[PDB]
Amino acid sequence: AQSVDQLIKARGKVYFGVATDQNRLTTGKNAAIIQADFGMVWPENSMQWDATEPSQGNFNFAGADYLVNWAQQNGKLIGAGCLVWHSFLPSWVSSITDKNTLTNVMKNHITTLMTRYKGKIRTWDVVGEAFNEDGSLRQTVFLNVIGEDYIPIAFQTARAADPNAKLYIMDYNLDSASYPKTQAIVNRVKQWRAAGVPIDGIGSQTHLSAGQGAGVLQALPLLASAGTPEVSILMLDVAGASPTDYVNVVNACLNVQSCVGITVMGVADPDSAFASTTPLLFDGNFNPKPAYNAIVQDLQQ
Amino acid sequence: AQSVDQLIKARGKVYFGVATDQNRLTTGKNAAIIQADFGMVWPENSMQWDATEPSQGNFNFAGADYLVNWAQQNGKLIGAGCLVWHSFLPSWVSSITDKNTLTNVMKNHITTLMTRYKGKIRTWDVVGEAFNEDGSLRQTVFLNVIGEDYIPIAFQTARAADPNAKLYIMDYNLDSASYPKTQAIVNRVKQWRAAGVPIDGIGSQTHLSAGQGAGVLQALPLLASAGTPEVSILMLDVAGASPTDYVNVVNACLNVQSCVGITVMGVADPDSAFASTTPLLFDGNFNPKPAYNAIVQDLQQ
Ligand SMILES: O=[N+]([O-])c1ccc2nn[nH]c2c1
Ligand SMILES: O=[N+]([O-])c1ccc2nn[nH]c2c1
Repeated sequence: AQSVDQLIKARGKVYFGVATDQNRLTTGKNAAIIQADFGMVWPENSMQWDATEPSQGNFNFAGADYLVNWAQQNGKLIGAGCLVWHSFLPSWVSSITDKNTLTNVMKNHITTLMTRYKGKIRTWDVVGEAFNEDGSLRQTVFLNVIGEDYIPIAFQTARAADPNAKLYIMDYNLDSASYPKTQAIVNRVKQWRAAGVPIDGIGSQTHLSAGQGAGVLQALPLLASAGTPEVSILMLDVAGASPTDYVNVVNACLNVQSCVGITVMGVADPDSAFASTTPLLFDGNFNPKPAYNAIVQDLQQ
Repeated sequence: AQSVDQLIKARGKVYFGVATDQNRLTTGKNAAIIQADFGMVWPENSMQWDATEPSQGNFNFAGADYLVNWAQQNGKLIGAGCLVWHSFLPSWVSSITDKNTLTNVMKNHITTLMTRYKGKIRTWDVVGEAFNEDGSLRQTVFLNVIGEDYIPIAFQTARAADPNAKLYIMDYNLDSASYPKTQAIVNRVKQWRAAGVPIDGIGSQTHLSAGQGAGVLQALPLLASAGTPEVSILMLDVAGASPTDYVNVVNACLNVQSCVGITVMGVADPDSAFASTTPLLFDGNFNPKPAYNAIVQDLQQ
C-alpha cells in the first residue's frame, strides 16, 4: 500500500498524520502501518488534562513519554494536545473559583507539559472547543472565572514555554461555510491576532457524517481567511468511509495553501469510538479500504 | 451471545475474565461485550510498574483508577498486577545495586499500590516470570541484588498491605506436564508455603500455539499439586483460535477443583499483540467466533 504521507508531501503539504497511543503501537498492525504510511502522530488520550494532571501537581507522563520516544525513534513528526479543553478536565480544576489561582493552574499546566517536550513537538493544540454553536464563547470554568482573556493568556503562556511550536485553536462543527460557528471563529481569531495574540493555526475537528465531505471544500478556505499562518484538518473520520467524502476532504486540504495537513482519528475501524459506523481507512483485518486507495489515486494525479 | 461468565459460575467456578484498559472501554464494542459476557476485568498495562511508578516514589494512577471505578460501577470483579515483573521495570529500578535500598523500593511499590485499592481487588499477581525455562530462578535485578528471599518478602509485604486479596505467582510455559519449568514452580511453591509464605495461587499465563490446549489437561492438575488454595488460567489466547484448543483449556479448568477461573488476554483479534494469528474469541467486527460458541456449548453440557 502506497504511503499517503509520502504522496501528500509530494503535493507540497507537510504531513498525513494519525492519532495513536502506546497500547495501539504494541498491538494489531498499527505500528507497521504508521511506519509505512503516516508522517505524524498525535496522542489520542495520553496528553489530555485528565490523563496528565489527574490531581493538582501530580503529573502522569508515562504514556505521553512513550509516544514521543516512539515518534522520535521512527522519524515521525509529533502533534500534541489539548492543553485547555473542558471535555477532559478533572474535577479539581472545575471546582476552582479564584481567578488568580485558576490563571496560575492553567499557566502551570501549559508550561509543565510544553517544557517537558520543548523542541520536540511540531504543533500544540492549546485551546479546544471554546465556542458555542451560535458563535458566542462557551461558558466553561475558564471563561466564567478568568474571563475572555483566558484565550490570550493561554497562547501567550504557550509561546513563552516553547517558541518553536505552532500554536493552534481547535473546534468542531466548522465543516460548513454558512454555519455561524465557522464565521465566528474566523472573526475572533482575526481580532486576537490583530492585537498580537500568537495564534499560529486553526484546527478543524472533522468528525463527519456521510455526505458532509463536500462542504469542507467551502468551509476550509473560509477558516483560512482568518489569516493564520496555518490551518489543519484534525480528528478526521467519516461515517461509512465513503471514498467521495474522504477525497473531498483531501482536496479541500490541497486547495487551501495554508492547510498543512490532515490527521485521521485512528488506524483501524474496531479501534474507533464510532466503530459501528466503520469510519476509518483500514478495516478490522488491517486491510486498506476503498477510501484509502481512492486517496492514493487522488494524490497521484 | 450467552455469557461465558454466567455459564462458568453455574458450573461452580468464580469467573470468566478479560484484560482491558481505559481506551478499550471507550472504543469498539469492548465495554458492551464485557458488561454482558465477562465477570472480572484486569488492567492489561495500567498497573504495571513502568506505568505506575516511572520515577522513585512518584506514582501515576490515572489509568488504573479509571478501570477500578468502571469495574465497581458495572458489578465486576477486579484482578490486578503485576507488582514485581522484570519485563515492565523502569530503568531507575534495574540500576539499584544496594540490597537494603532495593528491598525498601520493592516494599514501597507493593504497599502503595495495594493500599490505594485495599479491599477492592480480588486477586493480585505479586510476582511474575521468576523462573527460567530450565526451572532455575531468573536472574533479574531482584534476584541479583536481594537474592532468592525477594519472593518471600514480596508476598509477606503484600499480605500485610491487603489481607483480603488472593496473592498469586504467575509464569508462562507451564502448559505441559513434562516440561521442566512446570515441575520447578511446583517444587518451589511447595517449599515456600511450607515456610509460611502466603502464596494463595499459581497463575498460568496460557499463550498457546495451535494444538497445545490438550496438554493443559495434564499440566493444570500438576500445578494444583503444589497445594495452593487456588490456581488460575491467565492471559489466555490461542493461535488460530481452534474450538478444540479453547474447549480443552476450559475443561482443564473444570476438572481442577482449585482452579477458580480463566482470563482471556483481550476481546477482539485486532487488539491482540498477536493479531495476525487471530487468537481471541471475537473477530475484527466484534462478532463471536466459533471458539466462543464452542465454549458456550461445552459449559452447558
Ligand atoms: O488530530 N487528532 O486526532 C487529535 C487528537 C487528539 C487531540 N487532542 N488535542 N488535539 C488533538 C488532535
Ligand atoms: O490475565 N491477564 O490478562 C493479565 C494481564 C496482565 C497482568 N498483569 N499482571 N497479571 C496480569 C494478568
